[PDB]
Amino acid sequence: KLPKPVQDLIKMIFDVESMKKAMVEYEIDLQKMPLGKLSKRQIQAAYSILSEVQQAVSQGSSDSQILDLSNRFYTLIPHDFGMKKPPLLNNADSVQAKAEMLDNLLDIEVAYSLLRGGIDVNYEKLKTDIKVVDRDSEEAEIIRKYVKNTHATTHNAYDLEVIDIFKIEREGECQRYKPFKQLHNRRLLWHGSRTTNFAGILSQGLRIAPPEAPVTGYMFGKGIYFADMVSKSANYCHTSQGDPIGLILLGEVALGNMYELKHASHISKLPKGKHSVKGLGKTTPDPSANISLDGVDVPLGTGISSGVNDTSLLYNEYIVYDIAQVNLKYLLKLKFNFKT
Ligand SMILES: Nc1ncnc2c1ncn2[C@@H]1O[C@H](C(=O)N2CCN(CC(=O)Nc3cccc4c3CNC4=O)CC2)[C@@H](O)[C@H]1O
Repeated sequence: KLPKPVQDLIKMIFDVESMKKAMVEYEIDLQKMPLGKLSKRQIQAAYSILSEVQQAVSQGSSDSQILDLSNRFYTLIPHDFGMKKPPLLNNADSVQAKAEMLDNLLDIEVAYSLLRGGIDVNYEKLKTDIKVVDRDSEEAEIIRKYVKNTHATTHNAYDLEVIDIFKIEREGECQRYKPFKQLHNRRLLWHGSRTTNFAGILSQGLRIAPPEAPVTGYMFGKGIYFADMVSKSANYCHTSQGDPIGLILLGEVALGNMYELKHASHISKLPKGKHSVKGLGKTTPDPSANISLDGVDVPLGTGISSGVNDTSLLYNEYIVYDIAQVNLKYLLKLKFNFKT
């Protein structure tokens, strides 16, 4: 007895088929490790074979001091590689590659455990008010301008079809955000992820990567990363020609004074007076077209060449370092219409 597109959403984020599909594309042995035998008791433990492992990658531990450490990782998380010896986590892009797997397995466990514990019944245990914003409304027009308007010419392999668009109120997130409601420079920015992660995201909110996690992949370290150009967030949906429908969040992120870095720092504590970091993009929406909804700075002009050059990022990245600085306002269901 729920609205149609929300009933479809709840199925899409709790679909066990979509999880098992992700575990053989990650090359996990589903005979040696089903969804059931996954526990959080093995999660930080999997990071334990990464925190005390990457700590042996930058000197190169030598299989006197690696083989054993790489060995105990396959005691908790087995992997099947056809008829070839198991990849050794001694090189650069392996201990990191396996870190993106857990980031998923983490919320892959959250999804199943919420689905197994206790479709209205599963919605109940997202502790979140999901309403349908209707196509024709202004509500639904400003969201669409933004999606149409802040598409990138680098990120144009696919066109961006907007299916149906929701309005999200997570339990507690209001109270939690109250402090930062009063902080200047609040922007409704984009945050895309794997559909499987949205079990976790809606139940727990956006979390900062745990401390055990591998160093890099985090350009500015362990924060909650946003962007103004939809395509760039759209990208972390990792939606494929196989399943072309993705989910992307709009959020209110209270940024106050942004620490404006044109270059990667593993920021491990902001420099007192700064409440966010802003990676400075080359491209940016005309800061003239930047609309205001409720004291929030909806940045939805189009790509202008802000000749800011001493930089690495083609488009801006917004990072906060406190989970309380975010207040998720919508969840977007959009189709990736690909072109090769
Ligand atoms: N409750 C939670 N518990 C664990 N992981 C959670 C979580 N809520 C979200 N996550 C998910 O974990 C992942 C994570 O933190 N990551 C992976 C991505 N990585 C780099 C990063 O943030 N880059 C980056 C940069 C710019 C925009 C965007 C991103 C990611 N998404 C975007 O829209 C930072 C660490 C991510 O996929 C997120 O969606």
